Amino acid sequence: PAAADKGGDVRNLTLYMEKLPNGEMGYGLRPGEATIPGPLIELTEGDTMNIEVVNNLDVAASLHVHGLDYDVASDGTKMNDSVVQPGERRTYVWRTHAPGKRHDGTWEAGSAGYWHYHDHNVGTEHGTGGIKKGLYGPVVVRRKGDVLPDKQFTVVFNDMTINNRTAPNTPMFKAVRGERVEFIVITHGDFFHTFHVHGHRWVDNRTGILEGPQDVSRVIDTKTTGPADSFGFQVIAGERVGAGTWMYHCHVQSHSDMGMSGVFMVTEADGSVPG
Amino acid sequence: PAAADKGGDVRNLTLYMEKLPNGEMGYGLRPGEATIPGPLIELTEGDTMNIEVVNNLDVAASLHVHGLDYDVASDGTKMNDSVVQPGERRTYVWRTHAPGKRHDGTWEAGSAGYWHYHDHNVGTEHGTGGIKKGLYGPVVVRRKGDVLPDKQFTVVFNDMTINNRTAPNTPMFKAVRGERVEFIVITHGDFFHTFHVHGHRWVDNRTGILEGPQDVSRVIDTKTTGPADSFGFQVIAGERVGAGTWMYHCHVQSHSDMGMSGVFMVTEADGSVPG
Amino acid sequence: PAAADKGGDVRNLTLYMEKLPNGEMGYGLRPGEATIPGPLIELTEGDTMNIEVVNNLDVAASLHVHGLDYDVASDGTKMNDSVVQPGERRTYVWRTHAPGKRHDGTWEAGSAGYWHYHDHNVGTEHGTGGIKKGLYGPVVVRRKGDVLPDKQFTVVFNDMTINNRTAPNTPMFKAVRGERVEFIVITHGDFFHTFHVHGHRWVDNRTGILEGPQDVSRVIDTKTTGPADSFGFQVIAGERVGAGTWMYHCHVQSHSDMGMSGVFMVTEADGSVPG
Ligand SMILES: [Cu+2]
Ligand SMILES: [Cu+2]
Ligand SMILES: [Cu+2]
Ligand SMILES: [Cu+2]
Ligand SMILES: [Cu+2]
Ligand SMILES: [Cu+2]
Ligand SMILES: [Cu+2]
Ligand SMILES: [Cu+2]
Ligand SMILES: [Cu+2]
Repeated sequence: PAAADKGGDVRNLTLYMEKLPNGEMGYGLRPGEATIPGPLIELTEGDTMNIEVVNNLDVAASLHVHGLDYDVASDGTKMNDSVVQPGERRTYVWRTHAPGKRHDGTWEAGSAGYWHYHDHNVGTEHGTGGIKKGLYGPVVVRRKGDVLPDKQFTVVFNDMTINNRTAPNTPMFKAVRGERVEFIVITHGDFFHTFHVHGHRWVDNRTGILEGPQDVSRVIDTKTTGPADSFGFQVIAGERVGAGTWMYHCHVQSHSDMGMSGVFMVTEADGSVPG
Repeated sequence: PAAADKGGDVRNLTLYMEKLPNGEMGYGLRPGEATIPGPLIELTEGDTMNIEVVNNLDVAASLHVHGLDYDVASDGTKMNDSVVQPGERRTYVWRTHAPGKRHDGTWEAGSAGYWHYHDHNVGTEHGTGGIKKGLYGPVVVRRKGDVLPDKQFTVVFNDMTINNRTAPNTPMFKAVRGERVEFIVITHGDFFHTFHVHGHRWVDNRTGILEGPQDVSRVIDTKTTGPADSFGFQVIAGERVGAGTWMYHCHVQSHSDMGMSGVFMVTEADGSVPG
Repeated sequence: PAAADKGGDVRNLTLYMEKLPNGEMGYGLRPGEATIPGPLIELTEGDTMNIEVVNNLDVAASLHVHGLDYDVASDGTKMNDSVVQPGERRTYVWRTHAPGKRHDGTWEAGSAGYWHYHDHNVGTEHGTGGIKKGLYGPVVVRRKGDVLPDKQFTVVFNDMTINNRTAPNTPMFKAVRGERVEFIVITHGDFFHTFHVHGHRWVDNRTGILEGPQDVSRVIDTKTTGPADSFGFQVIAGERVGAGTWMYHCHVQSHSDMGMSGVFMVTEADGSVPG
């Protein structure tokens, strides 16, 4: 299995905050290529990201990240003077660290995990407006040695939507049976959800993956998730269960009845799927 | 104490889906013996369950399970043609597995845990009407060597009820001080709850029991649980606290004031209780 | 840093239940010195607390505790005849224990953790009115050898407030960069929240501190919390991120927009802060 090498690179990135059709807003890697969710930023403990943010919106907006090391200047809040005016640009710096023992003999936990970034200034000083309209994206921080996936899918429960869509227009994630698949699950907005995926399960720990025989973590297939929670996991697609149309949905009954569901399509190597 | 043996047996079961008084629906081991919750199904990692489901309801209904290994033909969904017409029957198959190393050296987590089954077709294609009316039940999968209880009690928070009842008609669970009692807690429907039991506590891990001196798990007596969450634990009834009428309830205040509570009655050997 | 000694001491405390301005109620260490939250109670596994409760309210009221060992006489409920009439007093006893093996070879988990106490009789038999008006407070139980903090901050999400207040009147917690600070987070009432603090993160286990290399727990900066949930953690203030005005808030967007936020102000040694 492919595994993450040691971290420690300084990386540069540019994000464009752009208007999208029908009043939505998105981050993109190039102008006119903004998506909801925004691009996935992946790094390894020790890496630094210098992210230039270009605001092509009509109102001041920002970039706030969960979990990583940043100083108040990269807070993403008006309060700490960390927002971007229309037509301007600003650099936000994200640092990360490996686990280590402090001089006092206590353990500092590393940066690795499933995280996210989003706007903190549109609509309100908590970014309620920007989050609603699509300004959110995933961040994966690896630890050295972490197993890497073949595919990555991001599910954002944004109020009563999946990635701002409802069924049947929610994303379908396709993989081949046996592929290692990574899910990143983020919740935003005003409501609490339960993420459930048919035919698959994962370990309720940092990686979603059993670490070894002394791992006492619950194995689950449903997880409560509320605004700005983030978690992730990896499955072998179709393991023990075969190819097929596997629903992923919020299991709150009114929510799934109102369209908070989508398809995880696990196919055979030739692309066929039962049904 | 009694501990679960090595699994790997093929077991057969028949469930009947039956109308109950006042528009309710339950699963039963025999016609006319349907209960809410349905019968507890217990197996050990490696065991296979072949479950014949007889539908004596007036609408098509199904059986969907969390956590266990099943193919799309036992998905319990109309989408994968996995439902039972009124007056017909259909066999669903649940497989389970123990933990193990894959070829690529990674670890597959075992099936063991606190799980559940429910309808996925009555009312809506997510089972909203069937779940509402009582079509749900607990599943327990053991790992070999897991400690076994003397009693098992199932608590389902279904919307604003416990097992479709409200106080004072919610179930009283009875045990003698010192007995090993196992609780299985499932939530269904539209709302989020906090399960709490007076005078007792457990470990927030797979078994609810401390695995050993290495186990870093939180020790809790309250837990958030949302639609289709399932967990469970064992306590020694009355340990360190004595016999008594020990409340269990949802700790959301409006919910407890509206009848979401019941009694865990821990008696002396002679059946007496303080008060 | 400082580490907790072994427990096994018997401690005595008096709490006064007192009317507060504008219809609020609080627990206090002296008459006229009640606070919301009530005073923090800290002990070590094996310690016993004898708490004399003086009810100076106009209605019968009580003391109910999570997590610790108590018999039904200290249950705090009317049903177990465990309340205090106006103008009277009553002693509640809390015991605790260390982990250990029972005779049957199973592990009994210890009492250590982040816990809380509240009224269980004012307004309703579940203390709904007493909890609403301010009758709650934190409890910290240590394990022998636990790292001890320099400061303790208690955040109680009580319905749509923090310690019964909204911004700008929510508590400001101050510490110097490098100081070891402890947060205790408790939710009460009718709603679910997600606690988030900018610039800081912790380990989702008993202590909030990484135990060592084998600790598989999710490292997080956001956590769902519902009524009577309690957790806690320690951080090194400003670690990797510097001094600053670091927001803590519920991340439910309407809740934060409606005042569920406050300031964690990390200063330099001389009291200065950026901004
Ligand atoms: Cu914020
Ligand atoms: Cu939902
Ligand atoms: Cu955020
Ligand atoms: Cu489903
Ligand atoms: Cu509830
Ligand atoms: Cu389900
Ligand atoms: Cu209670
Ligand atoms: Cu909130
Ligand atoms: Cu309580």
